[PDB]
Amino acid sequence: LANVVILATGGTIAGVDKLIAGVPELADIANVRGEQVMQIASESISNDDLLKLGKRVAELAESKDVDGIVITHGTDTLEETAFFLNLVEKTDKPIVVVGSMRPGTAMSADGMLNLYNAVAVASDKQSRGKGVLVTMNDEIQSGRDVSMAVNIKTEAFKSAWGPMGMVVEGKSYWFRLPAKRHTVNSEFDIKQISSLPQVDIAYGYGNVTDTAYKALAQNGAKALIHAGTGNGSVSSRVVPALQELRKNGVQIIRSSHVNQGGFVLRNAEQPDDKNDWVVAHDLNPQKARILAMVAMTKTQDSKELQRIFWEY
Amino acid sequence: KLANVVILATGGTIAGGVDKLIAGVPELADIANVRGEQVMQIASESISNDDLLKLGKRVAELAESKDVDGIVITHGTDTLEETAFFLNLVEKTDKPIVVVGSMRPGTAMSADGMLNLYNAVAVASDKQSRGKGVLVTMNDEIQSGRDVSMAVNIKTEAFKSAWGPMGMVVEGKSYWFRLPAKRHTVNSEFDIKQISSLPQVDIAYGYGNVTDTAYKALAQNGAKALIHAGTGNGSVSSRVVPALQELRKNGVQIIRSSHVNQGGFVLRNAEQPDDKNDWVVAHDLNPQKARILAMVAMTKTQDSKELQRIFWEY
Amino acid sequence: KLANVVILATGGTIAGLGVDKLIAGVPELADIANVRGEQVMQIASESISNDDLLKLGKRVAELAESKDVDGIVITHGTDTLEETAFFLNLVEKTDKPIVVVGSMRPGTAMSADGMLNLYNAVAVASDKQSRGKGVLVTMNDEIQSGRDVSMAVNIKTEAFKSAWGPMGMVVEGKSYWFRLPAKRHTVNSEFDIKQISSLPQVDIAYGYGNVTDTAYKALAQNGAKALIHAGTGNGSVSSRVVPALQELRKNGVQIIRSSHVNQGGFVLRNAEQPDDKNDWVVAHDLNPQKARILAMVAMTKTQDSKELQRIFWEY
Amino acid sequence: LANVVILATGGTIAGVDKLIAGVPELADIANVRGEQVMQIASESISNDDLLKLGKRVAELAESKDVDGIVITHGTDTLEETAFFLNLVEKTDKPIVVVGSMRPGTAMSADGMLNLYNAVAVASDKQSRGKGVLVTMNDEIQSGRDVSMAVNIKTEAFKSAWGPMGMVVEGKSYWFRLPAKRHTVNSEFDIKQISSLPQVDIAYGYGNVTDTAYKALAQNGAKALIHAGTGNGSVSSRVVPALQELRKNGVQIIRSSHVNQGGFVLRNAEQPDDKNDWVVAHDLNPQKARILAMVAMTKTQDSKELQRIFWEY
Ligand SMILES: N[C@H](CCC(=O)O)C(=O)O
Ligand SMILES: N[C@H](CCC(=O)O)C(=O)O
Ligand SMILES: N[C@H](CCC(=O)O)C(=O)O
Ligand SMILES: N[C@H](CCC(=O)O)C(=O)O
Repeated sequence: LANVVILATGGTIAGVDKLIAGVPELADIANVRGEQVMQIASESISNDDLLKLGKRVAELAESKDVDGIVITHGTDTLEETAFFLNLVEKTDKPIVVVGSMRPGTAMSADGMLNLYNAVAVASDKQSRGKGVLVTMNDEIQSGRDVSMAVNIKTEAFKSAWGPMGMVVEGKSYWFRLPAKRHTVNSEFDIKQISSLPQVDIAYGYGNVTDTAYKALAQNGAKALIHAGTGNGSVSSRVVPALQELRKNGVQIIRSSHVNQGGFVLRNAEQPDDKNDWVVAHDLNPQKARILAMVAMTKTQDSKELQRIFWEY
Repeated sequence: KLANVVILATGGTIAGGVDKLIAGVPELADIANVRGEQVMQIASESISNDDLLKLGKRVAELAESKDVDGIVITHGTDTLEETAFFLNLVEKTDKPIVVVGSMRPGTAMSADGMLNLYNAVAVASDKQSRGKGVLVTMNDEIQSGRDVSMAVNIKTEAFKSAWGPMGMVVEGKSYWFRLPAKRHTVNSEFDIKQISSLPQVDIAYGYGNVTDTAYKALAQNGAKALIHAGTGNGSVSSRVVPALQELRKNGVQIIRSSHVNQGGFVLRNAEQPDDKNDWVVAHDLNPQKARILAMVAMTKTQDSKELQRIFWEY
Repeated sequence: KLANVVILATGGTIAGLGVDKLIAGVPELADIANVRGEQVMQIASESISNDDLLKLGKRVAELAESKDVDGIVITHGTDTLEETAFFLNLVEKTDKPIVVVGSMRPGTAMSADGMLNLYNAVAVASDKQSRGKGVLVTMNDEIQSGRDVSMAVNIKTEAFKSAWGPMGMVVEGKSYWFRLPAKRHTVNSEFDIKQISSLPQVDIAYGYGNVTDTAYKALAQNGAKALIHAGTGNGSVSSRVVPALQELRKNGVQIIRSSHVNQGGFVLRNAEQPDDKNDWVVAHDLNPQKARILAMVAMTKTQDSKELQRIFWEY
Repeated sequence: LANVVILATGGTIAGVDKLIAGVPELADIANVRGEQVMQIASESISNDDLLKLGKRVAELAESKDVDGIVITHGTDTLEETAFFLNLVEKTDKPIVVVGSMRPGTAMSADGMLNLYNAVAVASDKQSRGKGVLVTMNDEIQSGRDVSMAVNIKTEAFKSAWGPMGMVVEGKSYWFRLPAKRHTVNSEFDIKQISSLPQVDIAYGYGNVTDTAYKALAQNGAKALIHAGTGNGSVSSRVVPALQELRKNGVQIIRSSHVNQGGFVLRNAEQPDDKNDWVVAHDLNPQKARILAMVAMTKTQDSKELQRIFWEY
């Protein structure tokens, strides 16, 4: 039986010793122990909190008493945390992040079976080397590109590229493998990362002005994620500010709020080569912010950052 | 005999000269009597509130003409969904209004704009379109202009609703499967005739480690309402809540939307105490649609309870 | 003052148990309705008969005619829930709410879906916004039309989908509507369970590579009055099958072209087959099992293929 | 430039030299020649057509001067041909199957760009080793589990497990890899198959009887795909007939007409171990028919068939 550690951080899914005893079936599939890393509403997570989790995961992944890791998380920023760990945890021990749409007290609460599934997946040989996984709604989803896409409903977490597998009666069924760099094959490592650069997001829409972009740069943004309309499109009213910001050294990364499929193509809506800007590829704005913040611990070259947005 | 449809051109990839747009689809003559006006020529990502008003006012003039049976607007994809929702709210006409764009220019291999334009004119000329509110006719679908959104990049199936298409248009014929449930057009309390300016409304994104910086800056630079594009069920970071309380007391409306746009909606009092803070939830409306509804609504009211009702009815 | 809701139990994984145990399992039902139960049958829905549908339809009609009933819930196996819901949508001439509900997991399983699905079914059945909307299905916090919801995803609780989207959602017992039905149903239907004592025999044959006329001929030989063709693509028919279907039509068997292309679009008349020349019918957007229900009900009234096609275009 | 061969089989997309003439941009990206292998409406395809195509593909894959192959195909059984090839073609040269939803004479016809993208993917080194691919609507879809899911519209082809990539301006962007056995790692080879076993499909629905199942076996079926309700469920009126056919040597494979996601679970709805039946896992009835025909060229052991249905 695999040794699995549950790291509790908070969220609608939640005292971690109670949490575990509340699912006695876990003892059947793994030797489980729990730790409370933090106790937060995930919409209120800070970069300090994400680093603390990254570090504690890394200490446990190096432990020989540890075969797999489950992180219980609020839904709101689950996808951010999952992508972060996918970039910085250089381990091929399974890492699973899991949450719930309903509290354990509610009628037909989803957390119990989610937590069982997460433990089952974290204890499975098939999970090794696959990168960070999310196990809600009987699905095995990639930590890279899974997002909270539907509110209220238990099927909240979706990817444009589909689920990789399913978990049913504690067994894993795989249909797809990841194509993007992660974990063991990442050039980033939480062991060398003690801090993260400031990165912020501004939204594009009808009649948008340069105000948010300038303010976020004035208050410390080292990169801005542009959550554009369409294919990362930028208002003629905002282009001149982004050019001035890039000249002051702020990276300009074009994402979009067009999140169900496709990607943002370099040089299509804007002259990225000429302006020395970066396209976020298929990554939504929150995900683009996590990859930018991790990438900028290593490089400030816009051409290297574009390679990173195309490989991870 | 044939319906009189006017095509109002605003720009976009579908035109990437209204007379050549129309010459480029000879078959339009089989299905309608068509004429074109260039209202403007823009990239829709650059659209302004003055452009919306100008368009809205032109549409209303044509809707009031006995020589106009239906109206097609050709438009860039990027903010098409915003224009369509705006018109659905302010045009008090049962006459069809159809908004249409394309994902490829007319010169591209397998360009989508010719059939999209034929289908928009067919829908604008069809009796079944009357009273339905504003429609968008891309990818053979009849989508509601209220809740269709550009949800897929690059592909021709770019426009999707959480509540499904209402119908399809094939070989110029409309096939209906659903009807609108929300207030629109003829049953709207809003009227472009009585709107001479729109209040400034801005949007700020919610994410891990977000600060109150954009919220304050946008308010300092004139926003009368802020659309919070929150994580999850419109959730607000405990770091930002005090700023949004101070802004609401300063008179700025706080509307909780989300970046969780494929289905569900934001529930009042669930993630934040809205009643206690005098905030509004945007229900199912994504941030850019919540901005349009806030802007139109605040031409008539600043009562947060009336705003909430309006977000539950439109 | 609470609404009177009756639960008609028929079996399924939601009861994996008497109706009295289903009601006892959700003690919060007492807060939103005066609930009563009746065990109509205890079956696996994959095993349902036409006699079971008729029986359930007549129980629904008597309860809908009762001044002491405000709404009706049917608990049902998932497998043919979509078939029961569409059948009731065609033959029940009541504006009273009729809700069909099931579960993917039994009540003793971890994170079982049944309790909340049954709470929400009763909530919707009790709500005045549900009146006049036709038969509803309330799973996964959704209000789905009984006309065109189908079991589309195995295992997961989001099993039930419509090509035309959910019509609303049910959250904390409250109903939130975003679309209305367009097609004819219930109070504006030309069909009535009160005038139906038997259902014509209707069967389904599948289209695929190398398919032959075998299944079509055997089903007609063993009494089918109509064959639903589950075609490839736009209800396409193999050149190896067309001759047999011409002969079956010539001999009185209606030929209805549906498809196994079930996530969107519909089957277009005269596009893949000359339906006018052949006197055949297209099933529009209806999947094969739904088309069989509509065909069955329609042929209680007409054997005229142009009336059948009008029906497939209006319901 | 890669040498790509286009094999025309018919369909709405379409003689092959006018097909190629129709897309003059093709010469820019590969050296293309056509052959007309057949001219059929794909709804009327036979087992002999599949074998003739599969053999012609295998000869071209062996040739030194062929870098990749495109098949132009009617949409109706495109998903059956694509899967068949994925199972029997032992090459890691790209094979791409492509059709169109509208004829080339129609307003906004999809066939020109679909044919361009197919040739582009067929000429890309990224396509080697990936299995058979389908390239419509700008997507790279797996031949294994892509299915005609939407009528009329150009987004007709979908997979429960999502697109593996996209093709844009002739360039391939990958996000997922296949997990199931295909082409070079398949235990099947078209070189050894002279004719396929007869396999038929019967539909499950309310008030279904054993008639179709009986008539198909009486007329030569060696396996029956049951297109069940739900999780491959079987009516109590049908089970006895299927026990009797299994006893007389006919394989019984439980598929479903629940085709948007999930799969059919062994022993859940029916006692497959006791009955010596097989479940089709996630494969839809027409795909499970292809796999049953191929598997049965090799084995008649139901435990080996179940293994095959779990690995392919
Ligand atoms: N406050 C939200 C609760 C959402 C959830 O976990 O369902 C969080 O921790 O993200
Ligand atoms: N610049 C974009 C082009 C997008 C399009 O129309 O496809 C616009 O006008 O919205
Ligand atoms: N035997 C199946 C059980 C499936 C379920 O209800 O989830 C039926 O009754 O339809
Ligand atoms: N009869 C169909 C035509 C449909 C199409 O290819 O779009 C075929 O050859 O499969």
